Amino acid sequence: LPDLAPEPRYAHIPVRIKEQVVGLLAWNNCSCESSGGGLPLPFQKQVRAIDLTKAFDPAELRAASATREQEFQAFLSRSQSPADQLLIAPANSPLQYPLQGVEVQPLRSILVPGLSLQAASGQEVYQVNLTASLGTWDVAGEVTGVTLTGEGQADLTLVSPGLDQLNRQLQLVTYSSRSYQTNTADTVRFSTEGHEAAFTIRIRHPPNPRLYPPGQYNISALVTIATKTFLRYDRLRALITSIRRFYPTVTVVIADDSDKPERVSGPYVEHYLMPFGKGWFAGRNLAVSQVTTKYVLWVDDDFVFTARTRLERLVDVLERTPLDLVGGAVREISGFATTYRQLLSVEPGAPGLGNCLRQRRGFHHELVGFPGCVVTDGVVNFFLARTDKVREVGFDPRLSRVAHLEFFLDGLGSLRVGSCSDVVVDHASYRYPGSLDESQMAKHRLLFFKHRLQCMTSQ
Amino acid sequence: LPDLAPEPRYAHIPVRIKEQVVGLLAWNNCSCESSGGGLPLPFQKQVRAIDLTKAFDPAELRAASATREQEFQAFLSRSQSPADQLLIAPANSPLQYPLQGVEVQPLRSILVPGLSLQAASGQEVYQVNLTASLGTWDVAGEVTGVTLTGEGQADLTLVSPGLDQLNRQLQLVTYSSRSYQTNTADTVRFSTEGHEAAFTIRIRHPPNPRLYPPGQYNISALVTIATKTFLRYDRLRALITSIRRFYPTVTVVIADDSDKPERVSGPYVEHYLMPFGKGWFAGRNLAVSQVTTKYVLWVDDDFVFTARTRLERLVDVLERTPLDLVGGAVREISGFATTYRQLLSVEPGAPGLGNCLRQRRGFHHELVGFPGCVVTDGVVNFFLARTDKVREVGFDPRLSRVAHLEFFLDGLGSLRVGSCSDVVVDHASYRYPGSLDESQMAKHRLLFFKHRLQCMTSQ
Ligand SMILES: *[C@@H]1O[C@H](CO)[C@@H](O[C@@H]2O[C@H](CO)[C@@H](O[C@@H]3O[C@H](CO)[C@@H](O)[C@H](O)[C@@H]3O)[C@H](O)[C@H]2NC(C)=O)[C@H](O)[C@H]1NC(C)=O
Ligand SMILES: *[C@@H]1O[C@H](CO)[C@@H](O[C@@H]2O[C@H](CO)[C@@H](O[C@@H]3O[C@H](CO)[C@@H](O)[C@H](O)[C@@H]3O)[C@H](O)[C@H]2NC(C)=O)[C@H](O)[C@H]1NC(C)=O
Ligand SMILES: O=c1ccn([C@@H]2O[C@H](COP(=O)(O)OP(=O)(O)O)[C@@H](O)[C@H]2O)c(=O)[nH]1
Ligand SMILES: O=c1ccn([C@@H]2O[C@H](COP(=O)(O)OP(=O)(O)O)[C@@H](O)[C@H]2O)c(=O)[nH]1
Ligand SMILES: [Mn+2]
Ligand SMILES: [Mn+2]
Repeated sequence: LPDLAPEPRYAHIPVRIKEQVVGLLAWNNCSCESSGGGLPLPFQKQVRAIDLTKAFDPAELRAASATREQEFQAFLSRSQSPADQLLIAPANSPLQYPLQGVEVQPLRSILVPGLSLQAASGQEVYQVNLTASLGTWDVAGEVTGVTLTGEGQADLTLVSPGLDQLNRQLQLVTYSSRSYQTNTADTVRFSTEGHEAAFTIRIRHPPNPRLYPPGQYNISALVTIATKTFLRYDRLRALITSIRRFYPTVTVVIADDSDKPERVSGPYVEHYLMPFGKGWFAGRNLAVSQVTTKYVLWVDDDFVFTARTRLERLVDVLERTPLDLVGGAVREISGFATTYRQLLSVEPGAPGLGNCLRQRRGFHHELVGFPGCVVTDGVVNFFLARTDKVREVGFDPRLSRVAHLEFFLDGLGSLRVGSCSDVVVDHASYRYPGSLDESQMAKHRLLFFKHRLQCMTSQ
Repeated sequence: LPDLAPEPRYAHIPVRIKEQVVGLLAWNNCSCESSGGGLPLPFQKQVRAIDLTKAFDPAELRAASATREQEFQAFLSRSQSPADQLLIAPANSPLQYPLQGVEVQPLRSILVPGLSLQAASGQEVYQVNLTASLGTWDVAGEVTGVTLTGEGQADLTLVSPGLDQLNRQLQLVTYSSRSYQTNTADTVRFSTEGHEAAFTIRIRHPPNPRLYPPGQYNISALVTIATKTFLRYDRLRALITSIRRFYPTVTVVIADDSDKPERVSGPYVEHYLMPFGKGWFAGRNLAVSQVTTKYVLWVDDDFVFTARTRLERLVDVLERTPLDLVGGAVREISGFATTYRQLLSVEPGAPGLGNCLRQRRGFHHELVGFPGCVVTDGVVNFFLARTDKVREVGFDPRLSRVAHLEFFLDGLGSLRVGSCSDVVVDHASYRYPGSLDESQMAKHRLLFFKHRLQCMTSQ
């Protein structure tokens, strides 16, 4: 909750609230409301609310809400870092120190930058006390006249009859991580008489750079095409034929959970057979797991490559921008094309209820330098993406049936999504064993749990 | 990199270098050297060096080093943040401000905590300037007598004849992210006459919590067993039989790239058929892509569950500790068991050469509260792990033949690994087509590129 109330220190100062601004803050009170029903108005779009709590019996719901709270608290505990703690720099300290930007790998050692004591010259003695909790301090060299206590310990003191001596000594302080952890931080204390500063040294490994060999744009080397089929071999073969018309050696990975699978083969085609009805997002997951190239192109099995499906153009966007995923446009026989550019946002709910997801059509802004391309949160099922980022988000195998934006919501904030309308694929002009209704309730329960959601509006 | 040379300000101050401490710093000069050959001596362990550069013609090497540098620079550019920049807090400033811990979601708004001006009373006027680059400032409420300039702009000024007024006004300052980005930061300027502070607001989404229903421990709900087989149906059936003796309803996912696949079926078994020789790590990747449970158990197809193979115990470690992956022990028919606890570290090499990997047997420290369990970097191919972390690291499908520790190296720093000797699986007492030596050269070139490695020592 944002606290607008005056501390007693300033209760005597009058303040007129800006409603306009207080409205921008997080009030942790979200809900999901439907558009008034009836005949729709021009310009206005109809908003439909889903109450995810209605996917459970209220008895079950209380159980779910409890176990979900427990799992969330667990999640917090594993994920949160001393570097995420709110630290306020004090005013009017002699203490100069690094506030951010200081990092060491577990069990290694660094010179600490920018440590200094800017006090008054003349004072008989000058002393600074450094405290760590996951490391130890030492000096790269000893300054004549500075006395050190606790070299190679968690607590170091430096004391000097000369201020220039002390400061030069500080320029040489080293920090060492003592115990192995993968990704954490030490909140160190730098102090002198009547003054205290807290700062954080991050203890972590450099990230896996996951560098791919370019091996201009070699599409066969850079891109693998991934799809999932179920009992639609005609569409699938028509797709592969259409791909081969423009890209003869690009790999096509096909996941398939058909009951009696047909043989799918040809040069540069890889067929994966799954247990019957394992599902949609699982085949998506399977297909992506097999990609060896920097990039993966998702297409549905009922799509058809044209001359408008210029993958070079998508490759270009990913090569030249920080995007992770860039969607094309899928065009009907009717000549209408969609980019299905979607915005997803999660809004904070009351404590223990969970959050509210808002989906609405749209985008954030135009992608500078690339006309017809925008940045949004979700796109249609025709996209090129960095294989690694896709795998990193995943196609949750639990979504066995009806699912699309759930990938983009799993990816929310982690995946940098764009959408280009000029790269176009065609959509070609008994299929679900069991209760769709069940699958839907199942999905709602899953989304409720997995994302801590109470409800959602679709728009 | 380390500069120990004095700025002219202190060149006149004598310093005696501590060799033992300067020795702890990164000198960016690593190499990989073999133990002297000849007959081994009883206490020494033999260290073998691989020069990864030798896996290429001088032509190929120059090409790959260039391309690798390019891809690395790209990687840096997409990954690095203003929040990683070194900031030094100045001494003797009246400016109090948040040094870390302040974060807003893209396009959202927060009260900035801890802003104030601790100047002395008695001045005729007090003014502060706030500057942002990816956001704008406003106030939640207006203090009588404080003049605001730039409300809703990147630059805000607060001017006041009263210091208490200014500070109350500061308590109400709000920051708003203006442009949509997924994970970045704004470095703000807080300023008053003759004084400047820099601090960073992180602009990012809260992470996907990825909560699992628990469903003591329901192993069928929590754990899926994953394996990969190739023409070893007898071992595989022996494995499934052995599992079913202790765990009748735990799902077993089997990836299989046999040329002539046999039927593998029975309750709770899922068989995945792959193109012949698609490979080792790919089947591993495939199997994990199909796991729907919080946890996955990796077992080789030649393993055999006994009464020692008590998964509850592994489940327990992951439920009660921040580990992501916990390896068991694999016992030979000879009665010897291995946990294959491995340490991997990357050491900085000279500019443009790449880094050195050191693998050595060992662990970091004992896992407090769990006798016989340790924290290490790599383990044997019997382990329970959080599915999501396994998928996040990946079994690179390019490792089609011989690979094991490459998963742990891909995960290095990202995966919290442990190993318990008391959970024990038996190893039972038609090889891949192609050239081993080719695969090995291939893998060397891959590791050279992928991980920016020049060389490695095995120990
Ligand atoms: C663009 O990338 C593709 C894919 O990486 C390159 O094609 C691949 O090139 C290698 C040779 O550099 C081929 O390997 C050869 O395979 C045959 C067996 O098929 C074997 O007899 C040879 O000894 C050799 O290993 C590989 O087959 C080939 N793959 C494809 C998709 O055809 C391609 O050269 C790159 N450049 C351009 C400009 O296309
Ligand atoms: C431990 O976790 C497993 C997870 O599979 C639990 O078993 C599963 O429980 C669900 C819900 O009760 C069963 O669903 C039902 O299946 C029948 C058909 O088999 C169907 O008619 C119902 O509409 C419903 O979908 C699911 O089959 C079952 N899976 C099995 C038996 O392996 C198991 O109950 C948990 N154990 C305990 C004691 O908590
Ligand atoms: O098993 C599937 C196949 C597709 N889709 C989604 O539905 C779209 C396809 O819609 P269409 O009306 O073309 O149905 P189709 O007959 O092509 O499956 C895809 O883009 C997916 O996002 C789904 O949820 N499950
Ligand atoms: O296709 C494969 C199968 C296994 N392994 C690795 O080799 C070990 C198995 O060694 P073993 O001597 O038991 O050989 P196996 O005949 O069991 O494959 C595993 O634990 C894996 O890490 C591999 O590199 N490639
Ligand atoms: Mn369709
Ligand atoms: Mn074996």
